Amino acid sequence: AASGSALIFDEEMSRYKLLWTDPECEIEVPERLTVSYEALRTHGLAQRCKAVPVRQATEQEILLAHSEEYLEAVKQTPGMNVEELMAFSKKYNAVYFHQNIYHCAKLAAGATLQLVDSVMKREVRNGMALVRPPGHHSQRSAANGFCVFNNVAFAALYAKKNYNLNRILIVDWDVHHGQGIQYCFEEDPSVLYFSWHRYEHQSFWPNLPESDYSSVGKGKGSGFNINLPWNKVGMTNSDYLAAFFHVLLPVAYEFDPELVIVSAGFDSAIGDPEGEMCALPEIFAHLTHLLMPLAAGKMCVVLEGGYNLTSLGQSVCQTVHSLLGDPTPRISGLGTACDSALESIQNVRNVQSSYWSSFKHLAQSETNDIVWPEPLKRMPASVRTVVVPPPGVELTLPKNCQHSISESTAKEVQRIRDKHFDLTDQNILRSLGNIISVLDRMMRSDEVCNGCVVVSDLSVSVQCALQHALTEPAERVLVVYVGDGELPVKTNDGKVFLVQICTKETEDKCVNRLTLCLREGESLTAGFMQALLGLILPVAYEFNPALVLGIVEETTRLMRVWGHMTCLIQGLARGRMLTLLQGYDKDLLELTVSALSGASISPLGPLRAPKPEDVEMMEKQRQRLQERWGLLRCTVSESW
Ligand SMILES: O=C(/C=C/C1CCN(CCc2ccccc2)CC1)NO
Ligand SMILES: [K+]
Ligand SMILES: [K+]
Ligand SMILES: [Zn+2]
Repeated sequence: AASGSALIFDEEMSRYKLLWTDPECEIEVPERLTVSYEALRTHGLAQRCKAVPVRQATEQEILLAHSEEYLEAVKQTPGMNVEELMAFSKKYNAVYFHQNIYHCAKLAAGATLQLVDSVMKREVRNGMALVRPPGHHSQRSAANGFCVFNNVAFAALYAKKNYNLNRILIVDWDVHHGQGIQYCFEEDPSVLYFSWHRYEHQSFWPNLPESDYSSVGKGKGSGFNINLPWNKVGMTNSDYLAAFFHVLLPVAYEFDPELVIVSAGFDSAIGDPEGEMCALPEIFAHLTHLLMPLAAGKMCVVLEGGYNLTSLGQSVCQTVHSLLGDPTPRISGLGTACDSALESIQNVRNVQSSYWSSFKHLAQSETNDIVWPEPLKRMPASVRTVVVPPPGVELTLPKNCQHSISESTAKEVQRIRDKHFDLTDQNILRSLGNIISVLDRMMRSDEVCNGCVVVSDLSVSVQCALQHALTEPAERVLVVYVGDGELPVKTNDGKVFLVQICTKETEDKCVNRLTLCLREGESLTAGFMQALLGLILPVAYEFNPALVLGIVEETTRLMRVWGHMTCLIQGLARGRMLTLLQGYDKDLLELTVSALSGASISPLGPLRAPKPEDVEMMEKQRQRLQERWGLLRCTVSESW
């Protein structure tokens, strides 16, 4: 399977610049490329990426997305003097030309195609192209907003033509609306385009009516354009995550793209003079991470904007850290999106309910100088995942997993056995040695990250796992439990939150438990995904645990989704998750280790839309919990 991450960059694309004064374009500088690549080098991330050379987009490739007339006129700019380049620039909105910009434009476009080829030829799993000029504003016959050619549109057109792709997701998290991309694909259901952007009721550039939430596509492409306008500046991590959990991710996993392309502008990051938003660079580590289980990880991140040379470097690194599989930073202080964001979110959801399953219950009333902390260090664990299979069972393990028991810890198991258990089943007592040994390696060391242990007795294993974590001390523990029955977990001191996926409808009282009973049947897979994206993830992120404890009991149905959840849930607790599998099940154990270890998640494909009973159940849980956990909100709250 493909491994590694490409980094496509070339110093030549920094060799064009503004040659006259124009405060509109004053901010698009060569140093954005220089600073971004030099920050990747400073943090050791460039050295870990497969360098892939830049190339020029050919004339035929340029014409996938642009007209002959426009290409001919741009082809003349290398021969123009400064006076002539200014006259040519003035024909377009917020764009400057330079004797070398045509050359660099073909490089920025060729680099994107180099990226697309390396990912689709399985030479790498994913990658990033640092390019200049940006693309997403470019249109079929015009330059616009610093863009000459539409790099990301090329990539989707080229991947369609050269790899026969039917479904391509484009995620545009730049702070500006990528109207060039939207115009490109508005009638094309094969390309799904998502963009959030500073709109301010159309008063922010490029001031377009069709940048609003109501542009859902045209014709056969209706429903494959999703605009989320930001009508206030200052949007926070919670707004960005609320957009992902309640708009982008539900749509993207139902669409099931064969390739993901990110228009990665970082002007949506704190400190940027254009975006004036407040999201920390670390949020881009999660934006990337939450998209990585799509399309078996085939993700092409293409740089667009980003103008604060400092927030720029830190967001590029956070993105590449996640592309490389490094553990995610903990995001603290999450809560409800602001009212403006919930308004935009609720309006997109409503207008899109005609087109997407995860929104369809909405349609019938039966169913309805700036400073911030420098990001902490992210270092890959030397051994990522520890595994403890049943005694004697050896398994073919990924190159970053080991099998598990010191006398020091063997003392601890005696101490616990003497007080709380009596227990003499000397096998269970090995389970407890394993849990403690794995947990100690997970939290004490930065060279083991997570782990899975097979166990026989759930309650004693769960108890010591939980009690040993709560005493390290891990401030908070998220517990995710697939099974029925009550476990020895006391989730009423604020330190534990319990997600339980069961088969019997059990009323839960208090707001530190989320219990989901999904009616059995073929629709079980889609219902689980809907609760994962819309409930489990929003709560888990607000909760912000220091350890995640997964628990599966021997009583299959889970095998189709367990890998997505294991992958997504590693956005919490810096990836520190300990999974207890009750009984042996080589396939469940292989899948868990594979997702724990950072491998690609195989796609879900086409799923039967979820049962309405399950969607009423999950909206009842959201009603019951969103007042405590504001990140669950996807509507504006009732003003009393
Ligand atoms: O990063 C991008 C392009 C971002 C551009 C958009 C257009 N404004 C210029 C608008 C302006 C600025 C100052 C005075 C008068 C007008 C600059 C930034 N897209 O992702
Ligand atoms: K955008
Ligand atoms: K489209
Ligand atoms: Zn931008």
